Amino acid sequence: GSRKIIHVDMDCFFAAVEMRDNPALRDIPIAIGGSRERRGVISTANYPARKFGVRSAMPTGMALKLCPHLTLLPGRFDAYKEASNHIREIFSRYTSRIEPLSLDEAYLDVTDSVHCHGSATLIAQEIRQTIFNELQLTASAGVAPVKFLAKIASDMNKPNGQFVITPAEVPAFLQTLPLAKIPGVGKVSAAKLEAMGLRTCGDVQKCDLVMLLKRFGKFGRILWERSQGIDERDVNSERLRKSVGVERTMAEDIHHWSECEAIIERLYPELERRLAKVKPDLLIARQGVKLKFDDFQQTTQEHVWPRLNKADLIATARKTWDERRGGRGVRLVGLHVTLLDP
DNA sequence: TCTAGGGTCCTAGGACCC
DNA sequence: GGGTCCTAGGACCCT
Ligand SMILES: [Mg+2]
Ligand SMILES: [Mg+2]
Repeated sequence: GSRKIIHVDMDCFFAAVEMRDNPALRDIPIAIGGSRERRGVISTANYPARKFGVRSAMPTGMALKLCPHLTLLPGRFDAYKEASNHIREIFSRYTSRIEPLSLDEAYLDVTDSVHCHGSATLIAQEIRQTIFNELQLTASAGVAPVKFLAKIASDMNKPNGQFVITPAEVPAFLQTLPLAKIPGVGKVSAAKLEAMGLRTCGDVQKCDLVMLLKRFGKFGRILWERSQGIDERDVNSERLRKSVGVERTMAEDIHHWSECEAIIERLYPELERRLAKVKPDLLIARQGVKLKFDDFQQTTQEHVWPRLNKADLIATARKTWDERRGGRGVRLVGLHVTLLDP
């Protein structure tokens, strides 16, 4: 009953699309990200820029210190959504068992496939090709018996490559696998685990489940499972969107309510336009606001509300402003909607 | 160098329900 | 005391 799971992951997705559409960008360092003047960060970069140390989520001022000739791009999201829709349709030629995890990646369960003699390796290869055909972008892939190993595997032969982990290969692979490689083990978790002497899945294998449960709750059960290759999560294919948000970081912190209210006036029409694409009648479960202060503490206040409404968002932002600001500057204002359950 | 914007999921206290 | 809803915060994911 061993399953075949593929994780397909586009290479330097946003940047790859910009280079296809502007070949002048191919061999110089480029990045999609907000300018230093907009206090932006890097969304992604191409390999010429990564050579200098440019990475996703890095402050753009830092990316420019590392790479002074970096070419900053604003982003063409409809072009990325178009490429996303296209690779998802390519996935559909092979199976309906597709769980997209973001624009540029997905899990596929090809256990019950008989497309390439049932070879998940050859299916992944055929998918990466033809994606390169048809779209002129490259993808990488991982093949494993469970989700998280497949997702780790797709990173190991990036770019334009793939990696296959068989059941017989799982124990040696786990033994020295850093815990931070596990999707969902982030910086904070890895430091907590490091400070108790737990760096790798092999370290966690020597641990008692009861101890992991005491110290990490349900997450400790995830750690215990993942450190043994155990990951029973099914490829879904029926996941639905649950929220939509629109937020903006200003170039300068704002200090007056009038400024905050003016930001909301520009944010609201965008939130409405995006909700209306998915819920034309604007009916929702909750709506609310977000403020982030100059000390980077952030607060949200949100409440049951039946239908997108600008004045209530302004009013709610006003309360948040007056009540939780305590004289600090505000760097970000955000609007938010929680979608109805079905 | 100085910190985005799009999201999902988990936790947790009091309210409310029984 | 036990479910479940409401709400806020935070870790983490993607580019
Ligand atoms: Mg990618
Ligand atoms: Mg990806």
